[PDB]
Order: sequence, then structure tokens, then C-alpha cells
Amino acid sequence: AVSKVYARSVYDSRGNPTVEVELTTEKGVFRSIVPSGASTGVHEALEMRDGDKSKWMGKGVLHAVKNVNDVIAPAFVKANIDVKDQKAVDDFLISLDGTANKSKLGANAILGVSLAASRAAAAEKNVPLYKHLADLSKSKTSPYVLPVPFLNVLNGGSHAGGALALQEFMIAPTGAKTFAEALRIGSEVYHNLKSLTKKRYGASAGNVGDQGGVAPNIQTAEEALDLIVDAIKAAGHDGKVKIGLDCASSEFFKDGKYDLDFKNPNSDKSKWLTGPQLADLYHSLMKRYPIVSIEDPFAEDDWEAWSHFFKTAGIQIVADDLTVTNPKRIATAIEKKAADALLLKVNQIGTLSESIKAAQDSFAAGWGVMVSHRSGETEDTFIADLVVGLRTGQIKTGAPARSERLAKLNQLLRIEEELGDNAVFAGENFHHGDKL
Amino acid sequence: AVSKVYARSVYDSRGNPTVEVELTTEKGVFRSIVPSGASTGVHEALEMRDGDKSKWMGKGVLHAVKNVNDVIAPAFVKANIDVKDQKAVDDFLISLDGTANKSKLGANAILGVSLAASRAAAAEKNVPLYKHLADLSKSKTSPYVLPVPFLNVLNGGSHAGGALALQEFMIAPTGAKTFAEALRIGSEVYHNLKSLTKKRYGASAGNVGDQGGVAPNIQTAEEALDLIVDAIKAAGHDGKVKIGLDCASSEFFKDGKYDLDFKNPNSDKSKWLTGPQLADLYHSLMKRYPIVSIEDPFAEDDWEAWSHFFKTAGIQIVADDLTVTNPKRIATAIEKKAADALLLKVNQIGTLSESIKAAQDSFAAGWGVMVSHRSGETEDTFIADLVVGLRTGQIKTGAPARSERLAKLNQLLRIEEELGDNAVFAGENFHHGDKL
Ligand SMILES: [Mg+2]
Ligand SMILES: [Mg+2]
Ligand SMILES: [Mg+2]
Ligand SMILES: [Mg+2]
Repeated sequence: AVSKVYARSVYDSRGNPTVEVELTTEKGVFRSIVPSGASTGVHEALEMRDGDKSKWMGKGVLHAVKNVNDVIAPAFVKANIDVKDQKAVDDFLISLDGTANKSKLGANAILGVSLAASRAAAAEKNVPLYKHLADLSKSKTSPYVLPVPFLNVLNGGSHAGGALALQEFMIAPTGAKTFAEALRIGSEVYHNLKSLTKKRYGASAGNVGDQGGVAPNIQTAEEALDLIVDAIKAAGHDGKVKIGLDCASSEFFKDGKYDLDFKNPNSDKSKWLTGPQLADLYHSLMKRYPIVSIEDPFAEDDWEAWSHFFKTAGIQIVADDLTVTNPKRIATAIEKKAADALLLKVNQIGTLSESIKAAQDSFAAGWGVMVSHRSGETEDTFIADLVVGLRTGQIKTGAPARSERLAKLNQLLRIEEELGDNAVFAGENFHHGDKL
Repeated sequence: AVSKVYARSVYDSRGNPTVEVELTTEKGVFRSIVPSGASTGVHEALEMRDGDKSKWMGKGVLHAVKNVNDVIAPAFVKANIDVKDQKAVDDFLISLDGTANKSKLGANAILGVSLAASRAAAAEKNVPLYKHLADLSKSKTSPYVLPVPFLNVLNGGSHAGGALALQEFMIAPTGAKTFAEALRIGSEVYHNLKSLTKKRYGASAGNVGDQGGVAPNIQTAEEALDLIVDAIKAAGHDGKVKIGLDCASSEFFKDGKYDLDFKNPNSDKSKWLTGPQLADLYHSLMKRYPIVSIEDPFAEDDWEAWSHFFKTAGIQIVADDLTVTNPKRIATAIEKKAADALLLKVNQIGTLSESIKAAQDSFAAGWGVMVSHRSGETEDTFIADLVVGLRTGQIKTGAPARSERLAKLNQLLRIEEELGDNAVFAGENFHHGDKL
């Protein structure tokens, strides 16, 4: 039984406040922390901020923490909920809020409770978190599936300097034999990329972006990609490392068109592209580089562009801001055949149950699922256990730098070690890892 | 009763492998992770690295991990040692090694066991880690003392781009009334610094260094300091935030001279300053800026230079590479009156006991003690509990960015909350928090 629910303000990887929740039962104290994105989709559940300019640059989460201690906490404890019944836990929270976008209490007030409950439940059942998460999602645990790590080693986009339009340039060691090998390979390629970057762009270009990757002032994606390929070869891993991209095109979508130089206040409007035009650029890159996944190639509501492209894509197309981990929007994407993979962010929807539902609906449509972190992370490692529990076979949780990223990668090392031969590495089968 | 000692490889904040140890008792499994420095003093205890340039860039810790599972673990379990008796735990580890620098098993093999044992001990005693650390060190606990955080918000030095010689430019919110307020104030100054840095040196200059601070291409300490002071003021905290520096001068000490532009090959040897000349520069910075602490102003063995400067320093002078948390070198420093504050790094010496002894000898000499992280950190939060347990009143664990730094700051927030009226904030008394 839950004897206490408590929330406090903690700081995320960018130094901004965020919500941390502790749930107390007879088994102890279970803590979960809520992450925060930067390029947040317009349809994401509401992240409640105080807006007090005289404090934390106006990014305090006092209202959210208060919503947990003064509203959720008393009602939750009184309800005497069974933490093992994740569905009941979340139906209560969703009803308590009473809004579709969780704007009354705030998604960042609700999620912490939702996640902490699952941890308390796992301890009650006397099983590790990933196992409990497999049960909740009715996932196969014989054997488990380890995910291929998609490491964002080179950063571009809105909050990542330069003129580079595309947000993320990830490497995926699909050729590795184990997760531990994939991670070692990833670290070697990353270190080789830092040395090459520092030499070609200056020592300063060695500093990292929010997610841990280098962020040199590069102009075109071609330049970045050619640089990544040199790193893979210099590191001696040619043939084992593939590439994944997160375009986050919603960030440069204006007047129904795409500005690939949006970080330039004097961008040439006659240079902005239409959906069909942008698609042609993607195809050109896809033919020159070992790209096996493309995320948010088009705007969060530009359905036509997604459908047109998917027609001749040929590779995994990941929906992030388009679907915002929302089953309702996912059903639409399926019907319109806009993509074949879901980027799963628990904080985009607000509860563990809704996230699991989103995953299940995706796997049912033959879609893949890549569990994801947010640009603003914490020392919390929930997604590591989640990606294993959901048996997706693919996760992106940062470059192999900055511990809000390494914390998840290390947890996967422990889970892998603990499972032994009771688990397999998704490798080249990352897309349909759930079907292994 | 310890039934198992185990070690594995995990990644630090720079993506380099490091040692993680778990100790199993009837109370459960306790994990501790070993940190790693970059500007390591020549006298530090040995950090055993594999040296296989084909794996992890040659930074593997397979040998150290093996020594834990193959040499340490077997004998430790058989000895049936009492985890509460920290001194007994460390005498065994030190004796098993046999070398004066822990070069047989490696300091990174011994430390993990030393720390994990203390966590297990606190569990057996059913008390918070900081409480058990206070007992081990015989420190006052009525009331507890929370530290002022020295946040390295602007980085330079060897492992940073640019030409800035000094390694760390820290801010310390001594004017705050609680640790929570100090952290908020620090986060605010940090963010104002970020925007200002990007506005002057370019958006790309917003990327962070290994310790989370901005690392723009700055030529002189004055330019860096003026920038920090502009941030403090823009944030509205003028007068409440002081400055601390880590020169790490051993990094640019050549031919008995100090090169303030050692990062440039064609550096004019004519500009190299002598011991007395470097001192004049420091006094100059001290009268111009609100600097309340200077670390490693002179080389790790340049004793006379330290003694001469200290005669008229007027502020806290911290020893890092000079003393390397070694009681024997601390004694020499005291006798020579070279400094009045010790930077305490548990991995510079190798065990918790020796670290505790170093702190005790320091306080007995009227010295201050600043607990410190390494440039290569992890999700481990041991030093948060250590600084509170030692009642020092001051710690440096990074800028308020990158979770290997925030993990510690967040842990201090939890400690402060738990203690309530039973703890006080060091504030302007940071130098002698132990006397509060
Ligand atoms: Mg986004
Ligand atoms: Mg995205
Ligand atoms: Mg150093
Ligand atoms: Mg130092």
C-alpha cells in the first residue's frame, strides 16, 4: 500500500528545474524524475512552467510540484490504489486532471507518479523493472531483446549552433554482436569524431551540444555525413555502423515550406523547399550514405508530405512530433501510411499506460518503436528498463558523453549482464526487434 | 557479512571506461563508481589503464576490473571483514596491494571496494550515508553543515579549446541563505552567462566543456572574469556571488617558468612569467575581482613559490596537485605554510580512510577542505554525502550542467530537505564550515 506521495524540484542536464516524485510503500521509497524537451511538438501534453521571470529564467516547476503534494498526493493515498495495476493508477491520475492535454495538473506533475508507481510495483512482485514492464505490456520475455543504441554524435538544429538545419546525426552499431560491443564501438567512433572535428574546425569545435555530440559550424548535411563516415573508418568500424537522422523539420517549417537555413535571419525565401522538393534531397542523401532511419522528415501536421515520401522511402521512417506518443495521432499516421516507426517519449503523453498503449498499437500495425530520451535529461534511467521491457530493439538516448546519457547506456550494460543468454541483441533486426 | 565483491566496466561522462564495484551483504547490493581526472597530478595514486590502443582508445579498465574480481574479491570475502570498521576495510586493501602508490592492483580497483563498503555499512546501521560518514570521521552533527557550491561555469586549460591558460573559473553563491537558494542563484548566473557568451563569441560558443561550463575562445583571464561578472550582474546577484579559480598551473609550468599561452606551439618564451611575476598577476586579479579562492596557483612541487605567495595571499589558497589528498604531502604543505585549504579527491589517494585522515589533518592545521569531483565523473553521488559528512562547508562538482554534475547537486538538495532545521548553510563561512 502507498503511504506517501511527494514531489520536489531537481535540476535537469541543462540546469533547468524539473519534477522529481517519490512514492512510499512497505517496500521502501521509489523515485522517478521527469525529463524535458526543447524542440517540443505543439501537440505534446502540457509541461507546466511557473513563468516567474524573477526565478529560474521563468522555468520553475513550483506549480507542478504543488499539484502533486496538494492535489494528487492526498487523493492518491486515500484511494488506496494497487500499484501493480498500472492501468488503474493511470486512469485515476488522468481522471483527477480532467483535461485532454493534462493542462490542469500538468503532464510533468502526473508522469512522475505514474512512473514511480511502476517501480514500487516491481519491488512488490520482487522482479527487476524491465521484467515488470514486460508483464504490463504483455511482452515476450523468452528471450529478451537488447536494443541497438542510436547515438547522436553530431548535433545541429535550433539549439545547436551553426547553419546545420537537421537536428541529429546518429550512428547505430547494428553490426555489433552484443550491446556491450555496440556501445564500445560507439564510444570509439565518437572519440575519433571529436579528434577529427577538433583538427578540421578547431579545438573549440570539441565542446558538446545538449545531447553530448560535437556541434561544429557545419553548413550542409552532406558535410556532416562525410565527416561521420571518416570517423567510422578512422575508428576502424566500417561495415558495422549505420546512420540515423532526426530532421526535426517542424523546427524550420514556415509558411507551408521548409527553410534549410532557418538559423539565418536573412535566409533566401526563394531557396525554401516544398514537401516534394525536400523529399528529393533526402533521397539523394539516402543513396550516398548508409542511412537506415529518418525521423520527422516533414512537419508535425504536414500529412501529405509524409504520405508522399513513405511511398518510396525504403527505410525506417520515425514519427516524433507528428504522433507525440499519442495513440489517437498514431492511428491517423497508420491510416495515412505516413511512417512505420514510433519515437516513444513517456513525457509527450504523460502516463506509462498511454505510452505502452502507443507502443502496442504501433507493433500491431507492423511499426517499429524507438524508445527515446529528451534533450533535457536527468540521472533517471527509466527508459533503459522500458526499452528492454517493450522488446523494441532500438533506443536513442544520446551520444556516449554526458552522464544523463551514459546513465541509461550503463543501465543497459547491467541489464545485459544480468540476463546472460536469456537475451539477444537486435542488431540488424532493430526495426522489428519485437518480432525476434 | 560480505558474500560477494564484483566489478564491471561502465562509462564516465567523457565516454571513457571506468570501474564500478558492487558489494553484497544481507542488506542488499551496494554500488560505487570510480571517477577519473584529466589534469592528473604526477603524485596521484596509480590509475590502471589497459593501454590497448585498439580498444577504447587505450583507456580500457579490464586489468583493474580483473584485479577486483580475481585478486581483491576472493581474499576480501574470505577475510569476513566488518563493513562498519572502515579502517579495517582499507588496511586490508592497502596491505593486499603492498605498493606505496597502489601500483599493483591499481587505485581504481581499490577505491570502488572502499566506497561500496561504506554504503553497505550505513545500511547495516540503518542511517543515511552522510550520517555514517560523519561517524567515521568523528564530525559534529548538531547541526549539520551544507556546503557552498563552487560552480565551474567557464572552462579553459589543457583539455579545453581556446588559449585561456587557467582551467577553472567558478562562482560561489556565498550570499545565499540556503543551499537550495545558492543552487537556484548559480543556475541563473549560469544561464545569463550562456546567452552573453553566445551573443559575443557566436552561438556555437554556447557548447559546454567537460565540466559543463562554456568554453569560448578567450585569450586572457581578465576577459573571462569580466564575462562572469557581467553574468552575475545581469542575473541580479551582484554582491551575493563570489569567484573561485583553479589555475592548475602544473599544466603550463615549463623550464622553471610559467607559460600563459602553453596551448600555442609558437608561444613566445619571452612572455613566460617567473614565480614572483605570476604572483603579481594574481594579486592584480584579486584586487579587481571578487575572488575568494585560488587553487594550484603554482606547480605541484614548486614549494617555495607557494610559501612566498601565501605570505600575503589574503584569501583561501587551495592545494590540489601539490598535496594530492596525501597526508604525507599535506604535512609538508603545513610546515611550509604553502596553503590553507585542501581539495579532497578520494581517487587521488585510493581509500576513504586515507581521505578522511587527510581532511582531519587539514582541519587540525586550521585549513579549509573543499570536496571535489574529477573532470571525468559518473552518475555516482558519493561526494555529496561526503562533503556533508565532513562538515567542510564547500564543494566543487561542476557547473550546473551535465548530469554527472547535477546528480551531486540534486543529492545535496535531498539531504538539505531531509535535515531541515538540523542543518545550516555555510554561506560566507565556507572556509571554516567545520567550525560552525
Ligand atoms: Mg523535439
Ligand atoms: Mg525528434
Ligand atoms: Mg587536475
Ligand atoms: Mg585542480
